[PDB]
Amino acid sequence: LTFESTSRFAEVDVDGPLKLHYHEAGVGNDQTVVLLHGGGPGAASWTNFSRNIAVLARHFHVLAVDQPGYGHSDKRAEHGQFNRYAAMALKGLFDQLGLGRVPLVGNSLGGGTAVRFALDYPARAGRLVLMGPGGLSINLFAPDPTEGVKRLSKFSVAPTRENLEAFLRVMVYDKNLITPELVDQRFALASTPESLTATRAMGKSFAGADFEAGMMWREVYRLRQPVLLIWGREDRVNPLDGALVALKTIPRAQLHVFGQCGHWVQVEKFDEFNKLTIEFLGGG
Amino acid sequence: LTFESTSRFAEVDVDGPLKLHYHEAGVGNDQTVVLLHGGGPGAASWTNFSRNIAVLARHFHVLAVDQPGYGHSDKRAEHGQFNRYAAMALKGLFDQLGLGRVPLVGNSLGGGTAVRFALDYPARAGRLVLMGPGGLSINLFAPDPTEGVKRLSKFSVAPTRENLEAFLRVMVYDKNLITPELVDQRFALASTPESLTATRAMGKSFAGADFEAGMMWREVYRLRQPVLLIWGREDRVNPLDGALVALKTIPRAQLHVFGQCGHWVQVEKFDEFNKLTIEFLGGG
Amino acid sequence: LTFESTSRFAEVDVDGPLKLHYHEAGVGNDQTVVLLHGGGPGAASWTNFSRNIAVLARHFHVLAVDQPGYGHSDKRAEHGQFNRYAAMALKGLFDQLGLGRVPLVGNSLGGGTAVRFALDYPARAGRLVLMGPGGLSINLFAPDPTEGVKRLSKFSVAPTRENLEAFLRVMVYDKNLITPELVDQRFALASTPESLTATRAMGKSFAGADFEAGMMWREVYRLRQPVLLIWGREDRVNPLDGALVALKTIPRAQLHVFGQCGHWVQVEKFDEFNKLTIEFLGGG
Amino acid sequence: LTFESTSRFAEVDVDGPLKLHYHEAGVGNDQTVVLLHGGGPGAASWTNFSRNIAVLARHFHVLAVDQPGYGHSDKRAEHGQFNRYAAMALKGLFDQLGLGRVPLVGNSLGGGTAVRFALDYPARAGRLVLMGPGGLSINLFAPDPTEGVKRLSKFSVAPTRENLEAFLRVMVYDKNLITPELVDQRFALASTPESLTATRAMGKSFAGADFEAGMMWREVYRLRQPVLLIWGREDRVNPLDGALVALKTIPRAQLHVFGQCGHWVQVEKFDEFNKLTIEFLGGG
Ligand SMILES: O=C(O)c1cc(Cl)c(O)c(Cl)c1
Ligand SMILES: O=C(O)c1cc(Cl)c(O)c(Cl)c1
Repeated sequence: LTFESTSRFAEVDVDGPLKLHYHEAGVGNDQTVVLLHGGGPGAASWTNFSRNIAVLARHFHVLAVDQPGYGHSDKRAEHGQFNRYAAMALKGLFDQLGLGRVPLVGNSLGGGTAVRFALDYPARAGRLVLMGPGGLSINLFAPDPTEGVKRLSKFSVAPTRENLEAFLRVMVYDKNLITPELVDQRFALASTPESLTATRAMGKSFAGADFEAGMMWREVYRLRQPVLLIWGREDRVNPLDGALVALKTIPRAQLHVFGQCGHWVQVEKFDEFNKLTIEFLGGG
Repeated sequence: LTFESTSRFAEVDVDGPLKLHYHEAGVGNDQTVVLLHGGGPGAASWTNFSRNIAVLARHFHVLAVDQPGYGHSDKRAEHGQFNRYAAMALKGLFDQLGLGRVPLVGNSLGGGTAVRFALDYPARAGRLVLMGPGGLSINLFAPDPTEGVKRLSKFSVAPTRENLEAFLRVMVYDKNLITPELVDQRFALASTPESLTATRAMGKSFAGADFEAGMMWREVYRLRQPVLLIWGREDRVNPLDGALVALKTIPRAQLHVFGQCGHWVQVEKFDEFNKLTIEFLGGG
Repeated sequence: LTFESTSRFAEVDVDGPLKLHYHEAGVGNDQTVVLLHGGGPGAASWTNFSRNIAVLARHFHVLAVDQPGYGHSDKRAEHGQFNRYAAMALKGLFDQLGLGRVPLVGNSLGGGTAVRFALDYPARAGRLVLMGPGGLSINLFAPDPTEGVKRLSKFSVAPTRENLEAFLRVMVYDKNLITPELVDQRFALASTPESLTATRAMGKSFAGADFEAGMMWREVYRLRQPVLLIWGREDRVNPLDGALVALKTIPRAQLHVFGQCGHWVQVEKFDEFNKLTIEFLGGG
Repeated sequence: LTFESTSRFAEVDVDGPLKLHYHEAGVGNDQTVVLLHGGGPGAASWTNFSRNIAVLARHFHVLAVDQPGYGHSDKRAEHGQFNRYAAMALKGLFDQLGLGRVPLVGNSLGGGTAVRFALDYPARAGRLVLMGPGGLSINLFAPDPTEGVKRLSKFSVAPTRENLEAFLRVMVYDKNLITPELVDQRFALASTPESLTATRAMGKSFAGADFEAGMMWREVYRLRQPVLLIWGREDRVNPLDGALVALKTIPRAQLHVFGQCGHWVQVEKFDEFNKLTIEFLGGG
């Protein structure tokens, strides 16, 4: 189970050909599960879910998809509301792979994509597990933009190694996780011109007329599946107060909060996160 | 595994002899776990934990203790702050049974007793699992007394079957759980003179000078063990806003919230509650 | 300044003729303010604002409007989502009176009407003062229905005097405000066949396909005017946790909370409310 | 009404001689109010309350006290828990001036001092007005340290002008209030060796064994006076979630929140704050 052995590609149609990179594992397994990664600079499926994919693949057929704008998937210079854009791409990949209704696991940005998908194609998504998700979160107490978003914007404006490190440090409770190796690797991926293309495309997408499609906290009362919200108590990007509207309005919701954990739950609490996910998705 | 096969007694010293009733199960098992029940009228260990004891006893040596004032344990007519009183009784039973440091599972009132115990004898308590606990909860938004406490007080004033049923109905999300059999059984236990003695003793205990010992939300920042807080989103006795101070100030806390669940999590979500407990307490 | 002297009527069109009763005062004053009353059974403009109209009329041209179903306005037996229904009637009265952009003061159900009006006719509403408003509030921690709502429901099913008194008693912090005279006066008004028709009409209106129009917490981010939210800390109908979404998403919001005050802010803290309102609305 | 005309000094005893600087105004007025300033580096009574003292002195006898470590009061290099230290100095000045029970207005760090004083000398403090107070606030959703606190820390380690400007910029919603003149004036005061000694003194004071005295959210349930909490919705130092415990547990509490306002309420909303304060304190 490595990057190379699990690597796959597919071409879907979202206003034209779009190349999606993804990782496939646990192919002999019955239940199919899609993982959607968070949206930092240099973020991709493999680095996001490295402490989780092997474990989940003993029970599930795992599909960890690099979202458009990330990893080795297409980095267009223009797109609409990002979660709708990515959800369309996922709709394409589902139909291609012949998937019917499949549970979604998404953190941060990918959580928003999972949610945006589940609202746009209700019959296609089963249970959702969502770690500090964007979109359905609305910070009732934290002034926006939060510290983490501020630091991300600062990197988008001035893409230096120092700025990138500052941003990664508010991602976690244990700052020792932020090693020189991790910063160098994230920075290399993030400072390529295509990635910079993807960052401008994201920035321009915010001025879009379809901004309302990103405010998914207005819509999640319609979700009929069970939804497991997972949060780090010390999350500085999407703080804990952001969970309240979803927890209240999603009929079959559950919330799990870990203390001494930041934005990257699937890394800082990989083990507890793996079991909660396996158990919630039915054990396989 | 029945009431009768698991039944035991012990005599401890809390200002004199005090008889504690309790249930013992899974005796061949290594890890010892104490269950502390909630504090409704007619409440006891067996009816509280009936959907949980068998399952927990496959992994643990389970001790479900009837608290003084409840079940077949002593119903004194006078006592101090209840959680301290009960925690002293538990200290006595621990020493008698030769228990060292043991994890505590308590709902509602018993959660308060578990917490009061863990603060008073730090070396004696391990991990805590606490379902909608009193004591460490402080309702930041719900005006006090809450609906459930009001209905309990109304029964204490006028102990009729109708009042008892009204109280039991705000205990659960699914009201079908409130059957005529359950009301008749709770009412029979609750309307005996000894139980009525216990209710006055509880009421008089509130006027005590040691009331501060019940405000455990002022003290829980001192807990060093991991604590799992479990809550029903629709809890009408100890509402969800009551969890926030504990979740924030207890260093190694975790919170799990179930939607479509009321005050009796261990009953309405027995299965999910059993697994979370087993997993959190180390699998046995 | 009496009921009869301030009484006025107007006939507007909302799917047919509709008679609106309302009170006019301070006609010599420069600035017009519309008061929209709270929605208990037997409630009307004059009763709701009695400790308020005289004081407000020294600074403002006051129009205190009986909402359809209340006081002497038409009590239809069937209608759609109530706040949109009531806002349509209000829109009609505005055109009739040649009003431009006018500030609205709404208590409870009236608050929802005031807000619904401001969303549906953006150019017609200025500053809002809203006391424990329905509609834009969403109770993030309190389970629905709340205790106050339940009592109202009990009354709709069994409209006895005991039930009305019990409902009014969860309306206020200081229960002495609930005098037998007040109960008797409300019960006289509330038990008329016309009033009970209007009460069932409201209840059936909840099963409507236009329910989304009642969930205004999804829309108030679009409000551009300053909004003053006033809330009593011990409000058992629309609890304080209901204020968070509006406070966060309305750009020019402000919140005032009174301790030792319930749902009836304008009565229990009439003085502080009057001063807060006058100043917020520009001194007049 | 100038700095020099209102300047006064007094010498009190807190483990030795201590010189307190303070400003006195409205001496002809009936009612005495003590203002306690906020605690940035280079902060003092006159600067904190400038848009406020003149207006307040028309109604009240105003005493705006430089807290030890600030302005022209003694800047010791070592002290215990700061609010208790500052309250002891205040207690001394009260006895010196023959004050009875006096209302306190405290901003931020001053708010904590005002509160700590009211708990330690119950008979000496009346009504409190508290703007984004430290101490009784506990941030239930925001991870500590907050963004504002972090910036202050950055300055203590590296007291450059860039760092001071960055700190003042998270103090306010409208950043235009941070003029180069203001930064220059604060930096002049804040970079003196005496000011930096006082700043380190504060930091070392946190490692103290008397830390519990700083956790006033455990104690304010004992406050019997009316307390007005004033908060800015975009406060990034003591965020709005910090108000909940005090608002709930102080029996005669009230809360006012301003949208489009940061940590410096008395500056950014000077007018609304002045009127709110004057009225709350009895018109004088
Ligand atoms: O405004 C009120 O008093 C009110 C209105 C409605 Cl629709 C309601 O259900 C309740 Cl409990 C109160
Ligand atoms: O009052 C303030 O401005 C203040 C006081 C302290 Cl002790 C502090 O750490 C910060 Cl960030 C601000």
